[PDB]
Amino acid sequence: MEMEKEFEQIDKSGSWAAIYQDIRHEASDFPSRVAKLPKNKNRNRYRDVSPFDHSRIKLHQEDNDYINASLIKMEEAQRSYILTQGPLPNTVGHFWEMVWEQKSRGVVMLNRVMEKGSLKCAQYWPQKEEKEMIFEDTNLKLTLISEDIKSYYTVRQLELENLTTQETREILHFHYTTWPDFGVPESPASFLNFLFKVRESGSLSPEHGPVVVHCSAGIGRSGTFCLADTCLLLMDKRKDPSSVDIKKVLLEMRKFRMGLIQTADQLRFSYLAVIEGAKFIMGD
Ligand SMILES: Cc1cccc(Nc2ncnc3c2cnn3C)c1
Ligand SMILES: Cc1cccc(Nc2ncnc3c2cnn3C)c1
Repeated sequence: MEMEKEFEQIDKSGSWAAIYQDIRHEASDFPSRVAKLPKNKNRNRYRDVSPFDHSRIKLHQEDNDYINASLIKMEEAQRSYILTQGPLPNTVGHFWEMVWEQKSRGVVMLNRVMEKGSLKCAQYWPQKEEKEMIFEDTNLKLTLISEDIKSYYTVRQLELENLTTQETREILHFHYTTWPDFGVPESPASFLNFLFKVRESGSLSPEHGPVVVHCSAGIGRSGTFCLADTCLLLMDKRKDPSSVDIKKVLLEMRKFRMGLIQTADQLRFSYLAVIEGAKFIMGD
């Protein structure tokens, strides 16, 4: 079926939970043996969210190459993404090592450091220009260059220096600051505006390594971001945009990381975002 009318048919019939459970039943199951080794227990935030072995990102290190991060490679859309958990106190150096080694231009953050009164990820970037951060375990230096605070999101320019080679690179930090502690946003308008700002920066384009995107576990809000982006790109590329099937795209992405889209409310929000986004692209 088309998307917008499949949407109203699920609303009127109140069957979002059944649709979402079907997706969960059909989703791929691949091994995640490296994630479960005892030496990696303090590298995982949640015991039930792990990268598959076949798609995990490997650190260029001979001691321990593990990070909780996955490469989502979308062949028809010609887009790749790295989805990862929010960094932990003992993995902030690994996080920036990955950014460096994978040649990423941008980092997309969809959570606040504290939500619901608890810490959802480490404070992994500097908050003042004159107070830079050094990660001694991976030999990197990170400096805040500039910050632009807007009503729904903040963009930061960061400098990452490999202290071994003295090479430097500019990284863009796109921080969506207004996702509610509970539920999903009422309108997709600010989330779509944010997605378009990431696109306009070059961070999603083939001349760079894959964008790094995270929330707390790296599957819920993060899944919504890449699902909406890929569906909108396919609607631009194909002769028949109504042929784009969001459930099929989501199942393809779940071949590469488990659990993407965590609730039936997040599934409905993803439909809403793609539907509204397709009107703004055109040709409008
Ligand atoms: C606040 C912020 C966030 C992200 C990127 C940038 N970059 C720039 N922002 C404004 N003017 C700029 C540049 C680079 N060159 N020039 C001339 C700034
Ligand atoms: C926030 C951000 C990140 C990355 C790229 C950009 N690009 C620009 N955004 C706005 N005006 C711009 C440019 C480049 N030239 N000029 C004149 C902005």
